[PDB]
Amino acid sequence: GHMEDTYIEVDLENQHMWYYKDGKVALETDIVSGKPTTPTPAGVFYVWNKEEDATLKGTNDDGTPYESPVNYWMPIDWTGVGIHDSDWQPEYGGDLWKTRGSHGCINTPPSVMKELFGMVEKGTPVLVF
Ligand SMILES: *C(=O)[C@@H]([C@@H]1NC(C(=O)O)=C(S[C@@H]2CN[C@H](C(=O)Nc3cccc(C(=O)O)c3)C2)[C@@H]1C)[C@@H](C)O
Repeated sequence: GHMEDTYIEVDLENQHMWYYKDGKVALETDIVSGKPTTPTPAGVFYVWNKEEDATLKGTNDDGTPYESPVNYWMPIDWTGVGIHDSDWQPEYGGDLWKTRGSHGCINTPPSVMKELFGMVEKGTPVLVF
């Protein structure tokens, strides 16, 4: 269980992302989670911050630091993951995460994770599964 019924939610299996307001969604979007080599965990993560013109930095699973200046970012925790809008990725659908192999988190459409930033609040829960 997480909070009142509001949260970001994803389904990697089904490569689809959501926002949830009212236990129902605010967002419905198609995504791509992280690559098979370094899979996404799915379960319960947390947007304790929603972002605008964020930058997805860090280090690759290889030890190769990176950046991805994102329009909208939810730096979620304890899992490494992070849901975000992805203007750089033109695909979302059936399993891209394996073929396109994008890092470890969920690559959400630029149009939706904005909405998100607009509905989710610092403290909203994040899910992928
Ligand atoms: C979505 O993919 C999201 C982030 N991508 C990555 C990623 O690893 O590329 C993660 S996991 C996160 C990345 N930064 C940490 C990490 O792996 N550090 C690391 C890894 C290997 C070696 C070193 C080192 O030598 O210091 C460090 C964990 C995350 C889902 C957004 C932000 O792009």
